[PDB]
Amino acid sequence: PLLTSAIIFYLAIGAAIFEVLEEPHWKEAKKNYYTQKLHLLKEFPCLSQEGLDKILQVVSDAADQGVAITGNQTFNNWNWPNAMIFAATVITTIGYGNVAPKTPAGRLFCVFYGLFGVPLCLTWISALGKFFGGRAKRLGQFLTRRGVSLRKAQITCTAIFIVWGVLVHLVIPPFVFMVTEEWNYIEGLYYSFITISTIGFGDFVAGVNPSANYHALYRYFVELWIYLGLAWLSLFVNWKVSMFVEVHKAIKKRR
Amino acid sequence: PLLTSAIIFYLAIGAAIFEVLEEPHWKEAKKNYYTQKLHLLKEFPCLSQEGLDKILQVVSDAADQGVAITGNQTFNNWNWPNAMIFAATVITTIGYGNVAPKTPAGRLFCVFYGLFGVPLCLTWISALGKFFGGRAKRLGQFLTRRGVSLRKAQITCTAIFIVWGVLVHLVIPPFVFMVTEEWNYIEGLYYSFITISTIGFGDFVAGVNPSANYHALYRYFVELWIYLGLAWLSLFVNWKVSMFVEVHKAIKKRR
Ligand SMILES: [K+]
Ligand SMILES: [K+]
Ligand SMILES: [K+]
Ligand SMILES: [K+]
Ligand SMILES: [K+]
Repeated sequence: PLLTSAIIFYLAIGAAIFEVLEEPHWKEAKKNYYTQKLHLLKEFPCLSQEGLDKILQVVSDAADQGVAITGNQTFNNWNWPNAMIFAATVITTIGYGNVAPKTPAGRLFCVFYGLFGVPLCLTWISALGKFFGGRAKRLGQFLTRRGVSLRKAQITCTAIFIVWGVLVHLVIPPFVFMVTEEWNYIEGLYYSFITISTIGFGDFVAGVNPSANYHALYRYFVELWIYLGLAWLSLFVNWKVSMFVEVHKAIKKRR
Repeated sequence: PLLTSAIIFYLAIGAAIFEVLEEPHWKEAKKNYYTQKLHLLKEFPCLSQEGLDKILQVVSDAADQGVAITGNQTFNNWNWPNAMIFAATVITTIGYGNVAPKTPAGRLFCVFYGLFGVPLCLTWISALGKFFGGRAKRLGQFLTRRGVSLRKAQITCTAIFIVWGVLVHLVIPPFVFMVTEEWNYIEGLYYSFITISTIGFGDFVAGVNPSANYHALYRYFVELWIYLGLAWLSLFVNWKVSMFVEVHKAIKKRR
């Protein structure tokens, strides 16, 4: 009852701030959509309203079948490269949703695929995490022996690790995405945080743009960066779990 | 090491089976799209190709800003009811993506909102899990004392727990969704699993349809069911960690 009574208000205030940060933009977007609707109607008096509804229905009929509304459909295709990373988005609980199964045969295969892969992959990432943590800790302790160990040395190593993670996964990438994707900084940072926390809305996906000249290995570099980010996330979350025991001990000292 | 090769083979075979399962349907979908695309121009020779491209462009502008392509647009609105459940999907790492921020001011608020809420919510769910597990094991041990305790009573109680979870979260819900949402069974089961594992593609959301006569509490009942499912998931994953620690020794019994 101590947590729910705070998270209820957390959701309330989140909604209260989102409703004012976003609603003006949504209203102006709807108004512009309807204005351009009527102005396309007046541009083609030859085209009737009840035909515009048919065109809209056709466009929405296959925008949820997989084919993109505009341009070519090479990046949302179902061939080997796209599928090998759709599998990854499935088994890392990210689930962007730009490509998803649309057949009763596949929709049922994806269930067992997730049920058998997600628990496996969440261990592989933890294994990578513990291995890299062992390497970092042995290097740090060797260099601390070459120096002097300190009661605050663990503070130094932990802070170095945390700042390494923050730099590599929230402050450096947005510039790479400014360069190769032509997003501004806020978009790149927002997308990086969304992807790292396995939220994955699916409005910003890296390496999928018909109007782009990506290098042949850009997508796989993105995927590898995502995997390393998830591994560091596992390491830091276990470290913070243990440091929470530490601080719940140290609090009684203050009493 | 040992896990990475298995993961790579898993990704390869998953990509193969997905490509063979989905590619025919995807190809026929886009072929039908292009067929009706030309059929529209056939219906309106008065309409031109470039007019069609401008219409498609205007429509593709909508799906980005958030305004829906067709029909009534109340369920994707940004008022209080939608905003509360959007904050929920943000702080449970589900992230459907049917509604998302589109302003640089909000896109940056969502980052700090997630960073401060997701670690909080992942504890509240663990708290609910541990509390319900305490209550359930308490009742089970009381009723086992009233009867007789057994060396395999853990098997009984744990299997009862697991079947309770599976039933209430993957086998019963699809019928409720058959009734109130008019999906078939495979869609409902797929959606239930993909929501329980915090994947959340965002093609099936329960409670958003302009052509619906939902009851005023349907959406919040769905959200509460989702939260209880996540709590049971926490309980079961902790149980799995414990039983796996157990079997890592129990294997030597077979040796
Ligand atoms: K997730
Ligand atoms: K997710
Ligand atoms: K999504
Ligand atoms: K998602
Ligand atoms: K989506």
